[PDB]
Amino acid sequence: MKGDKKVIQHLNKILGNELIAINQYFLHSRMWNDWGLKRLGAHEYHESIDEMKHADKLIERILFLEGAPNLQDLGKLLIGANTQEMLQCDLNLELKATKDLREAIVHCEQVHDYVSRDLLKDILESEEEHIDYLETQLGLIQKVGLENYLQSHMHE
Amino acid sequence: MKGDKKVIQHLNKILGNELIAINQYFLHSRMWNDWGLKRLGAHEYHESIDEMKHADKLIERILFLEGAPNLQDLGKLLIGANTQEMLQCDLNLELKATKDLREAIVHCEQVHDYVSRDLLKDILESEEEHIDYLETQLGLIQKVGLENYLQSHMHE
Amino acid sequence: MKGDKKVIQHLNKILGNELIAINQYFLHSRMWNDWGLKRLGAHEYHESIDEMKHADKLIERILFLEGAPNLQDLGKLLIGANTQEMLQCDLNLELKATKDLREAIVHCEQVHDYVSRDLLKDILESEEEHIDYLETQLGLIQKVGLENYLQSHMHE
Amino acid sequence: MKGDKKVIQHLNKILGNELIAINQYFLHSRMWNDWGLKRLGAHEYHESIDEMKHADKLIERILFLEGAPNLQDLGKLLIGANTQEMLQCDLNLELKATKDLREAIVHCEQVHDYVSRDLLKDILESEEEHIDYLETQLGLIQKVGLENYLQSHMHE
Amino acid sequence: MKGDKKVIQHLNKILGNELIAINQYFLHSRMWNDWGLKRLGAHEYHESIDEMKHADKLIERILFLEGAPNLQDLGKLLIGANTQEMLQCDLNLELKATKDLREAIVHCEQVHDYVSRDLLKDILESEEEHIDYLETQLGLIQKVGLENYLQSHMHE
Amino acid sequence: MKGDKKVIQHLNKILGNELIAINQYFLHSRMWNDWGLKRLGAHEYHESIDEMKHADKLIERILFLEGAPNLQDLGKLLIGANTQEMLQCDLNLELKATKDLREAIVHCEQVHDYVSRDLLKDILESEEEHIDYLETQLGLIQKVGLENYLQSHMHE
Amino acid sequence: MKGDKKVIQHLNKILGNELIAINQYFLHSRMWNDWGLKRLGAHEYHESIDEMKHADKLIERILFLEGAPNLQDLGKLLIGANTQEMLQCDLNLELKATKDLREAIVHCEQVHDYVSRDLLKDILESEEEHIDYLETQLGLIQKVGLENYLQSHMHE
Ligand code: HEM
Ligand code: HEM
Ligand code: HEM
Ligand code: HEM
Ligand SMILES: [K+]
Ligand SMILES: [K+]
Ligand code: NA
Ligand code: NA
Ligand code: NA
Ligand code: NA
Ligand code: NA
Ligand code: NA
Ligand code: NA
Repeated sequence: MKGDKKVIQHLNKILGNELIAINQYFLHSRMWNDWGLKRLGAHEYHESIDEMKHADKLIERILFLEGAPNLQDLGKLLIGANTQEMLQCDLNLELKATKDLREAIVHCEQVHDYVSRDLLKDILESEEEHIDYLETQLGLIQKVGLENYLQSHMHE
Repeated sequence: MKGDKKVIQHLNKILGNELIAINQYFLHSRMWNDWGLKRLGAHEYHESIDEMKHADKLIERILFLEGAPNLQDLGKLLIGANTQEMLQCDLNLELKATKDLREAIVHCEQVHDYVSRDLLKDILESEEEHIDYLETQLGLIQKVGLENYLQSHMHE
Repeated sequence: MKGDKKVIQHLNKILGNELIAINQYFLHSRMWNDWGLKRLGAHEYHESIDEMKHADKLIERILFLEGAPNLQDLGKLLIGANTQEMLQCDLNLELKATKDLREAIVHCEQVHDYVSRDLLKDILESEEEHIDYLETQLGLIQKVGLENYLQSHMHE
Repeated sequence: MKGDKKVIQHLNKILGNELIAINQYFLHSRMWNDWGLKRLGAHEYHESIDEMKHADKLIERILFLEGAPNLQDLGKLLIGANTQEMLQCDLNLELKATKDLREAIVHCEQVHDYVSRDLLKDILESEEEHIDYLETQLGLIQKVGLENYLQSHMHE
Repeated sequence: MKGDKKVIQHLNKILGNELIAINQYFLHSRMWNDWGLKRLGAHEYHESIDEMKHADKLIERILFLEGAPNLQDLGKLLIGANTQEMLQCDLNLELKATKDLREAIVHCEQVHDYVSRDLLKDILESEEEHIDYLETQLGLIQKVGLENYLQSHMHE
Repeated sequence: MKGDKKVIQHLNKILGNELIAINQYFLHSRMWNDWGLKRLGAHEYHESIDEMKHADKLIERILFLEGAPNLQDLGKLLIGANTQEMLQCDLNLELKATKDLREAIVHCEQVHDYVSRDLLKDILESEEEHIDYLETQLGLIQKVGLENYLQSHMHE
Repeated sequence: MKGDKKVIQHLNKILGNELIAINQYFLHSRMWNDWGLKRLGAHEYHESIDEMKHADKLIERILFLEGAPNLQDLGKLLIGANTQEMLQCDLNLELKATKDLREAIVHCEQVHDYVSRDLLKDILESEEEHIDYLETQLGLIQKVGLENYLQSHMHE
């Protein structure tokens, strides 16, 4: 079904953001596992998987709309060097992702692509849940102290 | 455990090949599903998942060896425009992948990294199984005709 | 129990025929599997196993009759280059096998070895069932066309 | 996938050794059953089946590598006349088999056919287990005496 | 259904042989049990039962053919004094039984009593299996020695 | 089966290393249990058991190769006085063990003892997994602090 | 709990005896398995495991009493060259072990370490049961003959 050209551009932009997140979260996950912080590693693995599922839905929508999904252009991964940096890197990425999602939804509404809007709203809900998680973890580091926070994430 | 610098370079090169294949196969899978060739779509999805699992093991090994996994540099995806081209694109990618795997195993043997060698041999066995599948499909197109071959891949 | 010398010769001849067929059908099976014609590969494997079972019973009977089973002399395998040739090669072998089975039964009847006759009759029934299968496949190639026939034998 | 010509020659040589062993062990099995030494008959049957399984894997690998499996040439079966001779005949065959397996592995390593090497290594491990069994039986004949050894192999 | 007079005579001759065997095997069974060779006793009991079942089928066939089954004339039991002689007595009886069975089958074929032939062929197969057992036991006495052979038949 | 003298010497050296580790890990396990650090005690017990299983396989291989397993020579146990020292003692032992394993594999490859090589490679994988565990624990002591690290290992 | 220094010395002496027995019995077990005497191999394996359990309890008691368990000073293994010698080696080791256990119990009683006495009494009961097993085996070799004794220990 012939989609709106700018909608497809927006969908490819969100897809690009999800592709960055998949790799960033997968690497952070395996870094945490390497360090023995297995609870963080497992949670971050599930965040990566959730981004993979969003990327799948975007690819499927783009193809239905007769566009070309762009899996070639990978933007900058924000890789941290320690737990605090990794959480903040994920939060920085998520804040950029939600800004782009909001702009995409505006355009979908303008051209009456209500189904693409609905898909993007669902993704935005998931990304805001991730922001909640990240903000909460950074707050816990301050409340319980870093050593305790890391201790609480050694075991699954 | 401090690994050999060139082994880590080889492991990152294999990882880069797996990252290309993940995206290439995932996109091909969703293209075939879009076209209603659901048996091809499902098989290619499983091929993509298999490459994800190999990428995971490479990342884990690189981190154990105190190297930095490179998920940032994504090489050229070989995306075809019809079934015949897509299968050949996958085969071309796989033949490059096995070349690099053999060169990596040579070096692991030379520096006595026998555990990395074993991991790479297991990946190589999977990639050769993929080559067998691809060669077989291209042969079947010749034996049964393209229209019958596609028909046989409509339903799961 | 001391058997008739010419009976034992006949049983060793039939055994020789079964040993050809085991290997011919096993190789044809694995050729079909290599080509992705898995329904033909599976059926042909079961034909090979059935011949293995006949060979076992012949070996056991020869030994009971105090003869020496000959598993050393392997006659000519008739290996085809494509599906049509392979089926016809199997049929040519089977027609020779049934000729020899009938001559063996004649001699068993003449010297009153009724138990060996019964064993050979059961083998003959199986070989005639295989001829039926082979004639039917060759006829189906004519009726549905080669490409359709092969397509129908891709999936098990 | 086009294999190395000498690798394929080596694989066909190992296949030829497996085909001898299939027939030698099957006949030895049925001889032991004929004599009422059913525990030896059963064990030797399982040795024959194991060689059949190796032969299958070799045939499959040769076909993948675009070679022609040779099931036509059958080398010399070493058939004993009593239990001690039959066990030594099996051992003699196995020692030749392991020599050829090592030479095939050397060549596979030299041309970087690491998957064929791994297959041959697995077969070699099975053959060394068979050697262990055979040496152990011959040793038990010495330790418990021939009559006791045979008595212990009457019943399954 | 009025049968052929000579067929009925042959069936009564075979029945007479089965009646000798029932009693000879039953007595041997109970002699072996009395001596504490319970494995021989149980096997010989099952041989006696098998002859009882053959006698039943012969009686049934004779009555159908409107003949008079002869259960009155019992021929000479071959009773041994020790295990070796008892086995040889059974073998001697079985070799007479198979000679008579072959002669009966010849006549059934001549007069086209194909159902009686088939019954007799099934009995003949059973009697040859018994010959196999007996020859095997006598061979095992030679291979493992009498004392070990008897030891192996103390316990069921 | 007559093995290579230097292979057997290497296998006995690896065996000697495993015998040190059994006792060192078992004592460290029971020291941690005595101190109430039951999670460390249990994990270290399982490390000891894993070394026992490796020692068993080496003994079995040496005997198969007609060598004399050396369980008499016990090298120096590295026993620590506190958790930090005990982990470093285990790591020091493991790094010696992997050096010896690589040297043994080199020699096995040179003389074509591919089955002994494969055994040693499997042991090497296990020992590298143990190095990963140890390096990770030492890293966690730095990241969460010694008191938290010990607290986290009080309860199973 | 501060234990008596001489008690701790006695406990380390008993521990040293158990450590010899662990290794002696494990090696004898694997020697019997290599020779095909699998019933002896299994039984001796269980004897080795039982000694491992006693060693564990001694280590635990030493640590509770604030002593240093000595797993370093391995005494002389008594390794036989055949079944008869191996059994007598085990018996010689056990007779030394019970002598030392009795001397340790005397001292525990004298200083009122009744819990250590009870542990040693339980170990002594186990060691006397092993003596019973060993004396019985040596007696059976005399009563049934060596070849029969070994035959009875081929199969588990
Ligand atoms: C285009 C990028 C990717 C896409 C679209 C994608 C898609 C998916 C999907 C749909 C699943 C199944 C999720 C579920 O329903 O449970 C999955 C699983 C998985 N992915 Fe990805 N993925 C991508 C990249 C990656 C990468 C780069 C890695 C690792 C470096 C990875 C690792 C995994 C793993 C380990 C699994 C679980 C596989 C299993 O054990 O079943 N993925 N992926
Ligand atoms: C090219 C030579 C042969 C090949 C490749 C071959 C292969 C096989 C295979 C793959 C199986 C199934 C094994 C399993 O996974 O359970 C099998 C079974 C068997 N084979 Fe063979 N075989 C060969 C020759 C023979 C010969 C020469 C005999 C006897 C004279 C024989 C007797 C049997 C029997 C009795 C079975 C068990 C069948 C059943 O009851 O299901 N085979 N063979
Ligand atoms: C010395 C003479 C015989 C003895 C001692 C004998 C003994 C036995 C015994 C102990 C049984 C098992 C009964 C049970 O516990 O259920 C049996 C079964 C049987 N007997 Fe006899 N028998 C003799 C003669 C015969 C004869 C002469 C015939 C037929 C003409 C015969 C036909 C049968 C049949 C048909 C069975 C059942 C077998 C089955 O289907 O399991 N018996 N006999
Ligand atoms: C200080 C010396 C040793 C101690 C304290 C020790 C302790 C133990 C313990 C407590 C068990 C578990 C027993 C149970 O409850 O089932 C065990 C199992 C075992 N031990 Fe030892 N052991 C020692 C030395 C050895 C040696 C030297 C070997 C072989 C060379 C060995 C081989 C084994 C094996 C194979 C198992 C069974 C493991 C399994 O499959 O679960 N042990 N040991
Ligand atoms: K805490
Ligand atoms: K005996
Ligand atoms: Na479509
Ligand atoms: Na193919
Ligand atoms: Na042995
Ligand atoms: Na009696
Ligand atoms: Na026989
Ligand atoms: Na304490
Ligand atoms: Na680490």
